[PDB]
Amino acid sequence: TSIRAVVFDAYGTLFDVYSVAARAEQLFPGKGEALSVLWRDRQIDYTRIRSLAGPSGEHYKPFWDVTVDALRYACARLNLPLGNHAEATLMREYACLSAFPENVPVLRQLREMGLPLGILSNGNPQMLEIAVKSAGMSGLFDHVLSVDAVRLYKTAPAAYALAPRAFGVPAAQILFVSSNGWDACGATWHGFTTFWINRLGHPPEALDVAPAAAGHDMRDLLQFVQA
Amino acid sequence: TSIRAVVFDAYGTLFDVYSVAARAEQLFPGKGEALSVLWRDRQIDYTRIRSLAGPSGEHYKPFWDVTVDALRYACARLNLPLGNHAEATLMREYACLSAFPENVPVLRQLREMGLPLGILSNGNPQMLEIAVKSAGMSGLFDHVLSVDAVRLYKTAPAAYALAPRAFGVPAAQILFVSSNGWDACGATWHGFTTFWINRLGHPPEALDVAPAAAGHDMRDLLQFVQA
Ligand SMILES: [Cl-]
Ligand SMILES: [Cl-]
Ligand SMILES: [Cl-]
Ligand SMILES: [Cl-]
Ligand SMILES: [Cl-]
Ligand SMILES: [Cl-]
Ligand SMILES: [K+]
Ligand SMILES: [K+]
Ligand SMILES: [K+]
Ligand SMILES: [K+]
Ligand SMILES: [Mg+2]
Ligand SMILES: [Mg+2]
Ligand SMILES: [Mg+2]
Ligand code: NA
Ligand code: NA
Repeated sequence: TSIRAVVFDAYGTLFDVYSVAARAEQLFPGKGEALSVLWRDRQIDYTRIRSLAGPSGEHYKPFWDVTVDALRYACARLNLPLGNHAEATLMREYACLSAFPENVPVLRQLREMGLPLGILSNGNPQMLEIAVKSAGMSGLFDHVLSVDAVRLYKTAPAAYALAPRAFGVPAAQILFVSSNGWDACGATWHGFTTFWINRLGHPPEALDVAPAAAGHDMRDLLQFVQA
Repeated sequence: TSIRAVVFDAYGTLFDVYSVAARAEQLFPGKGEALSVLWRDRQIDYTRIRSLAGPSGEHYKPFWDVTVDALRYACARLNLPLGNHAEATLMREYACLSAFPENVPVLRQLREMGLPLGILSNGNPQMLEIAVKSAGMSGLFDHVLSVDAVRLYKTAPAAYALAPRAFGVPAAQILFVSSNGWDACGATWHGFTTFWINRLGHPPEALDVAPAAAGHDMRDLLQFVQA
C-alpha cells in the first residue's frame, strides 16, 4: 500500500543518545556504560509497568519525570554519588541532544519527494520541543506528537493512534520509522508500514511479526522509500 | 487492615530459578550468566510489550511460548549454538525447578495460623502445575492461578484481579508476596497488602509507591505476618 506520510520515533532514531553515556563516564569514572545501560532499561521498564498497570492512564507520569526516576534508581543500585548537581547535569544533557549527521539531508530528499513528516515520541512535549531545536530540524515536521496527549506509553494502541489522527490518513498509508525493534514490531501490529533502523545490528525481536523492512541507518530508510 | 489470605508469585519467590543459569553455563561455556540475564530480561519485556499492545489480549501468548521466544532471541543475539537439543534441555530445566529450602516450613507456620494460600503467576497453568510438583508443595495451596485465564500479564489489573476473585475477599485482605520489586509495587497499586522478598538486596523501584514491608527471604515474611 502507498506511503503518504512518514513518522519518526525520537531517541536513537533522529537523536543520538550517545552523548549521555559519555558524560556519565565523566561524573562516574568506570561506571558510564553500566549506568547508561541500567538507566535506559529502567526508563523503558517504568513506562511499560505504569501503562500496563493503568490502561486508562491511572499511573501515567511524563517521560521526563520517569527519566529522573529511572536515573535515580540506577544510581542507587550502582552505588553512584548522584546528588542535585550530577542529576541536573545529566538531565540537561538529556534535554539537549544532537542528530545523526546523515538525518537532516535524508529528511530533505523525503520532504522534496512530497512527503509530510512527523515525530511520535514517548517524550513529553516540553522535552520534545527543545530537543528538536538542538539539531536544526525545526520546520521539517508538520506534527510533533507526544504520548502525553493520551497518558499512555507505547506499545499502547492509543499512543500509536495519535499519528493517523494528526495526519488524516489510515495507519497503512503512514511509514513508521523506529530504532527500537519492539516499537517497529508494535507499529506493524497497529497496521503501519514500518521500517526498522537497526543501528546495532541486532536480531529481530521474537514477537511473531516483522517490520516491512529494516536497515542500518537513515540513509537505508531513504533507499527503501525511493524503491 | 486484617490479612485473611496470602498469595505468592512463583519464580524467584517460591521457586529458585538458579538451576537454569547453571545449566546454561554447561551448554554454553563462558556465556551462562549473560544468557540467563538476557533471557529473563526479554521474557519479561515480551509479556509487557504484548499486553500493552493488546489491552484485551489481542497479542497474548502463553508464558511458555513467550519463554521459548525470549530464549531464542537471547541465543541469536549472543551468538550461541541453540538447536533443538539445547533448547529442549533448557526448557526441561525450566519446567521443573526447586524451592528455596526455607519455604515449605514457613508455608506451614502460615497454614497452621489459619491462612489460605495461593499462587498467582504469569505462568500458564500447564507449566505452573508440574512446576509445583517439583518441590513438594502439593496440598498447601487452595488456589493455583495463572494470568492465562485473562490473557493479560502483570501488571495488568485483570491479572491482579484474579486473586480477590478466587479467594472471595477484597484485595486489602490478601497479603501479596513477590520477589520482583515491580510486582510488589503493582500489587500495592491494585490495593493488596504486599510484602517484597528482596533477595538480591536491591533498592526500591522508583514508582512513587512502596510495599507494606520487604525482607530478604521467606522467613522474613513469616516474621512480618506473625507481628
Ligand atoms: Cl539513556
Ligand atoms: Cl523491571
Ligand atoms: Cl484505555
Ligand atoms: Cl531465566
Ligand atoms: Cl525491550
Ligand atoms: Cl481489557
Ligand atoms: K477508561
Ligand atoms: K548541553
Ligand atoms: K475489550
Ligand atoms: K530436570
Ligand atoms: Mg528490561
Ligand atoms: Mg545503593
Ligand atoms: Mg547472531
Ligand atoms: Na489509528
Ligand atoms: Na480485585
